[PDB]
Amino acid sequence: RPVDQYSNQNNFVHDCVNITVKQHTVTTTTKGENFTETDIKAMERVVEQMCITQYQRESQAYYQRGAS
Repeated sequence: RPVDQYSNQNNFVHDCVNITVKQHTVTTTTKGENFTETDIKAMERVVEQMCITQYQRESQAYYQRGAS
């Protein structure tokens, strides 16, 4: 089952949330390059949930532990 997104949870959070931080910061940089730790910390909050949401999505996808 390719839902290892839950299985590797701790490593997933570190790695995925980082790359999603990159994602969100990138878009928020191209929005006119403003962001600022205010926006960026706020970004990372949504970002950790961004990858964690997708990780919940994986678990629900197979219904490994599930997610609802």
